[PDB]
Amino acid sequence: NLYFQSMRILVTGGSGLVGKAIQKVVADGAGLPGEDWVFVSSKDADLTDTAQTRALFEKVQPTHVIHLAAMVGGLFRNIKYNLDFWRKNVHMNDNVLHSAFEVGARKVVSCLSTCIFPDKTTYPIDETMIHNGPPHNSNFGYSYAKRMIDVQNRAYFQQYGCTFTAVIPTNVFGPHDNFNIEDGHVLPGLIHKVHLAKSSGSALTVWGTGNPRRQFIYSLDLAQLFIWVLREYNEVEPIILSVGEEDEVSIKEAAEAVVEAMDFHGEVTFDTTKSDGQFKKTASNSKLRTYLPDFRFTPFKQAVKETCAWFTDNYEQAR
Amino acid sequence: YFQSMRILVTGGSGLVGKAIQKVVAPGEDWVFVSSKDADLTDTAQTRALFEKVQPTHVIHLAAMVNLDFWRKNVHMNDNVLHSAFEVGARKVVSCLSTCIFPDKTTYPIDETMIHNGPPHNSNFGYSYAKRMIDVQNRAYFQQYGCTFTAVIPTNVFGPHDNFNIEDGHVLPGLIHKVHLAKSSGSALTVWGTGNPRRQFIYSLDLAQLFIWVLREYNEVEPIILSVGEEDEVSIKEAAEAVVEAMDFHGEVTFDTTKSDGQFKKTASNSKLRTYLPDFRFTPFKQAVKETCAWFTDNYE
Ligand SMILES: NC(=O)c1ccc[n+]([C@@H]2O[C@H](COP(=O)([O-])OP(=O)(O)OC[C@H]3O[C@@H](n4cnc5c(N)ncnc54)[C@H](OP(=O)(O)O)[C@@H]3O)[C@@H](O)[C@H]2O)c1
Ligand SMILES: NC(=O)c1ccc[n+]([C@@H]2O[C@H](COP(=O)([O-])OP(=O)(O)OC[C@H]3O[C@@H](n4cnc5c(N)ncnc54)[C@H](OP(=O)(O)O)[C@@H]3O)[C@@H](O)[C@H]2O)c1
Ligand SMILES: Nc1nc2c(ncn2[C@@H]2O[C@H](COP(=O)(O)OP(=O)(O)O)[C@@H](O)[C@H]2O)c(=O)[nH]1
Ligand SMILES: Nc1nc2c(ncn2[C@@H]2O[C@H](COP(=O)(O)OP(=O)(O)O)[C@@H](O)[C@H]2O)c(=O)[nH]1
Repeated sequence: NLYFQSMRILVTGGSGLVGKAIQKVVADGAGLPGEDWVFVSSKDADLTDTAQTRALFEKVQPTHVIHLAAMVGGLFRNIKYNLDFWRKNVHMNDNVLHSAFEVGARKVVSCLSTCIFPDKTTYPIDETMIHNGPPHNSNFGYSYAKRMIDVQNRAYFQQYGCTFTAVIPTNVFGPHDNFNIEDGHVLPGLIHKVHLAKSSGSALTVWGTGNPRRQFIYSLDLAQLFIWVLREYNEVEPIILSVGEEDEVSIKEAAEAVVEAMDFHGEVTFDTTKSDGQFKKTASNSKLRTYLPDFRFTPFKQAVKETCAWFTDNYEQAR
Repeated sequence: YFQSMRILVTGGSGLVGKAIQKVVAPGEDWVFVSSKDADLTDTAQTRALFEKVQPTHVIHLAAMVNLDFWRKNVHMNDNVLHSAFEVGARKVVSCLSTCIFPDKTTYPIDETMIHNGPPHNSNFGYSYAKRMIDVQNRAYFQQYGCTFTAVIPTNVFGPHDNFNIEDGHVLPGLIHKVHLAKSSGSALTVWGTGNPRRQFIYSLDLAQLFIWVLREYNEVEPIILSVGEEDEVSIKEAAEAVVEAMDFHGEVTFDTTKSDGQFKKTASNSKLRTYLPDFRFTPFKQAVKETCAWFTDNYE
């Protein structure tokens, strides 16, 4: 008898929007034979605590790690607490990457954000420009915390030859998202706002001007890409997992898709008192398209309708 | 009639540490700690030192000088800045470096360019660890209105330096190398070509500036504590000052096999000169002679 060792994939923050997305895709036929997929949350172990993190990694001895856990929040949450967003995430990313390493994990794929890119820059922004200037002053604590993941990934590789990498998704949306009207992101935040407005018979209030351009990525698409990165992408440099620069949409265009999907025919107003954040974050998927040129993304408006459908179908259980 | 102060100096057993000790020597208690006092990488040991010595002001000089350099310094700077904050410290002045500046850049490098590109690949772990002090300083201020700042000195030299002929800097290494060469009757061997340019700052001058920053500089953005861009000296010029100070008339050779490192790090003291325009620095050659004098007077 001759027997080959199985792969143990530990997904940190597996209860989240991206976490639950990867769960669905792996079950829907992405998991290969032998592979054991372990999806954990805060209840499992508080990743800010070093002792709790080292215990989870010594118990579940992973060969592969997908680092999705983080102190996440939308523009109106992360701009209020830049010290907490910095400290907690640096603590978390340190604990996860080091515990993975000392438990002998072969690969670690962490999740970055398009807010890591510099404020004053040229467009489209590629993977080389991640450190070419400071990020936007609003959420710099969270931005620099995610930037330092790449610094760690390059540091582990130069000192130990570690295949620790990262991915840069755009604005993620989809089922099992945080639909809080204050803590959530733009798309989940509006999906709740239209739901309440359609129920109460009230008008829709979109925060900011409504002009900032954003690239949106469906959670189930990102999950498909995330699984591929873990199984084939062996570069230390991160990869931008995003839809084309030509497939960019405005906040007003996104708000219109949410109004269309939920069949809302009330008033739509823009609260210009609220911050608009960054006007453009336009990312280049040129590196992604050299690897997967025939990968087809879910159409924005169809994906929005499905996210709106899931939220109506599952509301009592939703966030 | 003067308000009480408790200035905690982390890493007071170093070159800059001992410099601040000398310059300080009204109603302000100066506490100089070492690695023996507390291990600043350990959170429990750091929180204990800050709860015992309850400081109103903190001068963060301690540091470890690629994964280890990054992790240890981030751990240290986190433990010190957080413990200071939760012990209600009014001001924290940390010590950055010129290695934080980007590799591919324009010269002179000002305080705005600290994040305008990646640092040199050689010591990036350390460079990024010191960069994130500024990120923390700005983060504590936006969330709590904390007056946590940092300073960027150039190449520091002076008494109580590390004069190791392998671990030390250019001037301490050249000071020990000339001492041994003058004693043994041997020739002097200077690493690299001898042409790389550096800005040198006397430890006692930096100490004088450090004390002023703590008492008057209330900006979150760091300040470059350096001599003028026109007062930049080459390593051959620096090696000549050491030779002239120790009265060495032997052979001086340059080991080209050894690395010359970064040719220029040219910093701009434009911000410092807007604050202290009449601050006079110790002349390089006089400061070199005094460092050489101290080393001969105190060798054991
Ligand atoms: N959503 C977007 O638009 C977007 C865009 C770009 C990048 N990202 C990246 O997406 C990742 C997070 O996924 P998400 O956006 O779907 O967020 P999410 O729904 O809020 O879920 C985040 C996950 O992190 C876990 N977590 C948070 N704090 C933790 C702690 N102290 N200890 C252990 N686990 C902890 C959560 O567990 P519990 O529920 O148990 O606390 C949860 O499973 C992050 O790496 C973020 O940078 C998101
Ligand atoms: N020297 C230069 O040319 C130069 C140039 C640019 C910037 N700087 C900056 O200046 C700062 C101070 O440098 P320096 O000249 O004073 O160097 P130094 O002589 O090597 O002093 C380092 C100090 O840090 C303390 N320390 C180190 N690790 C510690 C730990 N784990 N726990 C507690 N204390 C610890 C040491 O105490 P122990 O002795 O007890 O171990 C010592 O007092 C550094 O952060 C450096 O980046 C210096
Ligand atoms: N989070 C959130 N953003 C909104 C909302 N309404 C409009 N926006 C706009 O959406 C953007 C913030 O969304 P988010 O996913 O947090 O982030 P960004 O890409 O970091 O700006 C800003 O341009 C806001 O003006 C809302 O209800 N919630
Ligand atoms: N440390 C050290 N540097 C030397 C010596 N001789 C020449 N150098 C050169 O001095 C330059 C600056 O050295 P140093 O003070 O260590 O530091 P830097 O500013 O960190 O590069 C480099 O180009 C070295 O090659 C020596 O004996 N020790």
